[PDB]
Amino acid sequence: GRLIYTAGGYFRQSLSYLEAYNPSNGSWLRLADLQVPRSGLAGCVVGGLLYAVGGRNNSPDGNTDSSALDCYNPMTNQWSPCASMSVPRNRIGVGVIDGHIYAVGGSHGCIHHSSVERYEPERDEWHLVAPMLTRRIGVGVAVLNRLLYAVGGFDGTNRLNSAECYYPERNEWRMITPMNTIRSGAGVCVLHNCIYAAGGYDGQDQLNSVERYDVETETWTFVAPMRHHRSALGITVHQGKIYVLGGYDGHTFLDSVECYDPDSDTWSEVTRMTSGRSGVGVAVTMEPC
Ligand SMILES: Cn1nnc2cc([C@@H](CC(=O)O)c3ccc(Cl)cc3)ccc21
Repeated sequence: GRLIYTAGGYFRQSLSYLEAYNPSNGSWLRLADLQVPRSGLAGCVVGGLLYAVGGRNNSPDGNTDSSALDCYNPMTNQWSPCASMSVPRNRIGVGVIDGHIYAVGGSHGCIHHSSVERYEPERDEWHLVAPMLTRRIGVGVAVLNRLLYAVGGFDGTNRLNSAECYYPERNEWRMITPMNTIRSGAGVCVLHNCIYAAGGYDGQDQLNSVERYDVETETWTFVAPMRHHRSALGITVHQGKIYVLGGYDGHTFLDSVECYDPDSDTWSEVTRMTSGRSGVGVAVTMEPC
């Protein structure tokens, strides 16, 4: 589109912020709040609607996992409720294929989901598809060549370097080559022919390392590390550059936004969020009004 939207997140408690960054002028706009605070959600866009999916409201009144799908229209600057998912999914991953949204894994209390469901905007309806081979929360999800990939995460016991691929016409998951790094709460996105996995948590450390999967070669390769170690980051692609937003470095809920240039293999500090936060949902679409 034209703007990087960041929704929700966590600082001290789950957040309701919706803010949009303009790479062209470096500015931030605060837009309409989410109706319910949530961290550990995912964002995506389909047909110029921004969607906020799953997560959890960590608050002093209690902690509630979210099965919610909420619809944001930039023309109106209004959030509307859309169909809820079959199940709450905190620390969810999301992918869009052919205008359908795939909601992947995430947790509900001590339940770590391997289940996967698909949203159809024309019908405002969720349907379960084949489950992943592994339970994954803090799962990175990306789409390339109309195939969905679930990358790393946490299965309830172990943080994962494993990854798998969903073939829609076969309704089937298959393992792919595992990453060289255990990552839970990495940022996962696609750029050209490669699935990137940036940062994450291995159970001891928040990571600055970045690696990429070439679907043709089936191998993962390290690229330049980010400037900041970060888990529970938001990630998006805007005009052939990767943007990473916030996260947690073991000390600070980061406001730092970094930008990856694949030609020069370099990360650069691009802006700061209006406040530090982790577990945000990020997506790109056109300006509001
Ligand atoms: C203390 N700490 N630092 N980074 C962390 C990441 C997670 C993961 C989940 C896990 O692997 O247990 C995580 C948290 C939030 C999000 Cl949005 C994704 C993944 C949990 C605790 C962490």
